[PDB]
Amino acid sequence: AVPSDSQAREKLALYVYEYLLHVGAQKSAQTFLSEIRWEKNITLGEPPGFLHSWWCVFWDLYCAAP
Amino acid sequence: VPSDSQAREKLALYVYEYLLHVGAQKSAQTFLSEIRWEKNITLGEPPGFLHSWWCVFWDLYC
Amino acid sequence: AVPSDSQAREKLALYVYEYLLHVGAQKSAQTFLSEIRWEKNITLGEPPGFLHSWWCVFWDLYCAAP
Amino acid sequence: VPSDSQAREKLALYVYEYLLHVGAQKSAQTFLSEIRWEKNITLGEPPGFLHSWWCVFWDLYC
Repeated sequence: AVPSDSQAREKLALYVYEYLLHVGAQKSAQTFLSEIRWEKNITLGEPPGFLHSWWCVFWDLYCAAP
Repeated sequence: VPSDSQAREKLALYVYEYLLHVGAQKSAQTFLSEIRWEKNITLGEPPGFLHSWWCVFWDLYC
Repeated sequence: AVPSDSQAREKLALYVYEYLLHVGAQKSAQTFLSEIRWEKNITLGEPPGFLHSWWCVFWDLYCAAP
Repeated sequence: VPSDSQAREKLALYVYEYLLHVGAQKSAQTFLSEIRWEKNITLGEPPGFLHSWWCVFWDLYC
């Protein structure tokens, strides 16, 4: 009843929306906001977007191994 | 190490999964069309790889 | 001449200091601040500390593989 | 997956490395004494594993 990861989920949606726009999937991005009933501001940062930047590092660490 | 190409492809795959699991199928299907995804589409259990790892990292930096 | 990762390095030092205190290495923590000529505030959060928390996740991802 | 024990031990090892590379040898040596580190001590090139990965992640969340 009291979300834990609320901020994280909101932000993931924001940054997925940004990602979709940035990869040229505008219709997908628009439909995404509709489907999830987005009610917040959309403030997009300087590209590259957060998700792509994050993914670059994440994927590097995921592929790395001891 | 991982190639830029591989990283990009995997991100698209995992975003597709995310969109399905968050309940945005129309968006997910449109996404594959807009990026001209031709390869095999597979996914796993909800909410998905991206969601799972995103949230654990987000929590740290809060 | 114009640092890039300045904040990151400052914060790493802060959180290493916290880690050292938390693992019972008080003398190490004290000597650390002396050796690096620390001139900033020391504001410690609720334990567990940031570095241990971060490491838990980082190490999980490092050990994971495709 | 990785055990809590393994994670803790590796963190200590990499903090030791960090302390050496940042120029805090007295702190590093004291650290090993305070945690009663008995095992093999090894390290690599500066600034070290912890520094390297810390900074790349920190930059993301800035």
